[PDB]
Amino acid sequence: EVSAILVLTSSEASTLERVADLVTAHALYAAHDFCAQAQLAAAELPSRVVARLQEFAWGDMNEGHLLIKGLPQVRSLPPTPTSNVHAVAATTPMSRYQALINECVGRMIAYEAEGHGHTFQDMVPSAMSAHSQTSLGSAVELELHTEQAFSPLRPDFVSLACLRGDPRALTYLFSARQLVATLTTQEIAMLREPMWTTTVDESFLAEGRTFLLGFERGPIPILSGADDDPFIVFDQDLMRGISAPAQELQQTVIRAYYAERVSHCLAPGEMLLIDNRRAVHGRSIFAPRFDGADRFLSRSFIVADGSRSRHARSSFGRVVSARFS
Ligand SMILES: N[C@@H](CCCC[NH3+])C(=O)O
Ligand SMILES: N[C@@H](CCCC[NH3+])C(=O)O
Ligand SMILES: [Cl-]
Ligand SMILES: [Fe+2]
Repeated sequence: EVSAILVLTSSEASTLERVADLVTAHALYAAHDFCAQAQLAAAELPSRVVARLQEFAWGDMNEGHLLIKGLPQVRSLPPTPTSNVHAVAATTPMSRYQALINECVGRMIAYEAEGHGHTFQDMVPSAMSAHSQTSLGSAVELELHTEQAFSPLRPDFVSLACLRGDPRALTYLFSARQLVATLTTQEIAMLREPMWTTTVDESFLAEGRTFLLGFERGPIPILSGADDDPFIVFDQDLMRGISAPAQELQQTVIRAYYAERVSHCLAPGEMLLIDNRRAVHGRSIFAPRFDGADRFLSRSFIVADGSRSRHARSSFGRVVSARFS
């Protein structure tokens, strides 16, 4: 279903593989040096690839996402971890290919409250949180959402590199432009009004953790920005309308999503960039085995402007402190 596709040629993938050798710093323990090295090395990538990523990063009339095919094959992948605490993806050659493409688009960032602030987070099924609304779920559909809908420091892009896929695990994508095309002028206007409260994601909460902005946030609008290139903040599960029409309108958005969403099954060697301002995403049910061969994605986050989170970070740090989310 996915429209915006970048297919790397054999020669382009070989250049990416060679350029990755310029990124030598430890992704977890020297995250800033690692990301700065990727940003500099990204200048050595094929110009056709860099041009595509820069136009996607600018954002104007982009499709809400970019699917990249043809990344070099990951040859000695360790078993899929049964939890996200290990940060296994951050060691692989794919993580350096992911950083190179990411740093073309913008600045990599991590959040202390999400996957322990790991530069790359392991997106693997959990047996305990199989029926939960998190990146580690599987038995239930991961409902429609903006990544960190509750946070003003939410990423500009979500980067997903596939290490192991699952044929039943579909990624759903739905743009703010697809939404607006199905709505009336009145519905678009109400969506632009501050009528919905949000709460902090389950994955962000912890014992003794206090957020400067609280647990409950808003009311905020769902839509914003230009009429022809709208921005979206949505959370199917956690948004609550402040009025009866606002609640009905949240259901209208969900219905438009089920009717118009595009799907894609992430496969090894593929990378998906989601524009977190222009598109919302979801994930179907799948049946993991927890045998070490399950679906395994490497997730990272990108921001255009590192100065917006400077108050929340340490000097030469890539991690936003939990209380600032
Ligand atoms: N972004 C969440 C999943 C969506 C939850 C939406 N309230 C996670 O990584 O766990
Ligand atoms: N359970 C903690 C309090 C932490 C705050 C609630 N998450 C205690 O030892 O009193
Ligand atoms: Cl930010
Ligand atoms: Fe998510």
